[PDB]
Parts: sequence; C-alpha cells; structure tokens
Amino acid sequence: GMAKKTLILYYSWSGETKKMAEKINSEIKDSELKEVKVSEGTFDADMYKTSDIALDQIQGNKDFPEIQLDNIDYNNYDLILIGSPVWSGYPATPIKTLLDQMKNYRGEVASFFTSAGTNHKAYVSHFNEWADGLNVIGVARDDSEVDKWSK
Ligand SMILES: Cc1cc2nc3c(=O)[nH]c(=O)nc-3n(C[C@H](O)[C@H](O)[C@H](O)COP(=O)(O)O)c2cc1C
Repeated sequence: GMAKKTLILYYSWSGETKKMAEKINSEIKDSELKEVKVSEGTFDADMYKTSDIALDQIQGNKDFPEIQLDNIDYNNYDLILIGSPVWSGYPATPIKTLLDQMKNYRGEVASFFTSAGTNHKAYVSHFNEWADGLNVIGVARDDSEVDKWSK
C-alpha cells in the first residue's frame, strides 16, 4: 500500500540508541527524527546509580520521569518507531512517560532497542505492557525489522 509516513522517537542515555535512530532515519525515506530528553539530574553519569534510579521507578517508589520533546501531532504519522536501550529487561523509564503521552495515537507503533545482547524477551514483553492501548506491530533489536515494519 501507500508508504508509511514514519516518525522515529528515541531516548539515549549513552548515545548508542541515538546513533541507531540516526541510521534508521537514513534508511526510511521522508522519516522524521525527534529526541526525547530528560532534565539534568534525572539520572546520573554513573551507570549503577542510573540503574538504581530506574529500579526505584519500576518498583513504584519514585515517579517515572518527565520528558522534554518537540510538540508533535502523533496522528500525522502511520508508523512511530520508538528507540531505547535495554535496562535490565525493560525499556528506559522515559519511554513509559512517552507512551502515556501517546495515548491518543491511532497508528502503528514499533520499538527498536539497542543492548549488549541480553534480556531481550523481557524488553519485548515490558514494552508491550507499557504501550497497552496502542497498536504495537513489533519490537526488535537495532534495524533488524525495519523492512518488515515498513510494509
Ligand atoms: C541501567 C542499565 C541497564 C542495562 N541493562 C542491560 C541489559 O539488561 N541487557 C543488555 O544487553 N544491556 C543492558 N545495558 C546496556 C545497554 O542496553 C546498551 O549499552 C545500550 O546500547 C545503551 O544505549 P544508549 O547508549 O542509547 O543509552 C544496560 C545499561 C544500563 C545503563
């Protein structure tokens, strides 16, 4: 059918997912790319401190983080690709806030993740939870399923 008008959104703590999002942007004709940020002080330069902050959000003890991103009408797109690192089998916590803000999006969603190779099944299942109510068509590592998602 008609080419899917595609938005690529990503959160990146150490820059790897940003590079992947840029690569996917280059692969998908006319795609738009937008970064999701959090304020300085939300996490930490130290990965173990960052993990512990995310965990306390996951466990319900601290609120999920507020995010900063451009104003977007999500219903301008057919497909929204959401990029994140894998954080102990979950997407990064800013993604939960993002997905909540996308509540009224009627199109297709997929997530690409970057990782060091582990806890992928958990990422998939948790992403789908966090995206409940949205039409999730797939979750995959890197750009491995970009072609599939485009059809
Ligand atoms: C808090 C934290 C938890 C992580 N947990 C996992 C994990 O469960 N499995 C894995 O393969 N990599 C894990 N990683 C590594 C990241 O998924 C990987 O470095 C990713 O490519 C980083 O993306 P980014 O640079 O966009 O933040 C973790 C990294 C951090 C900081």
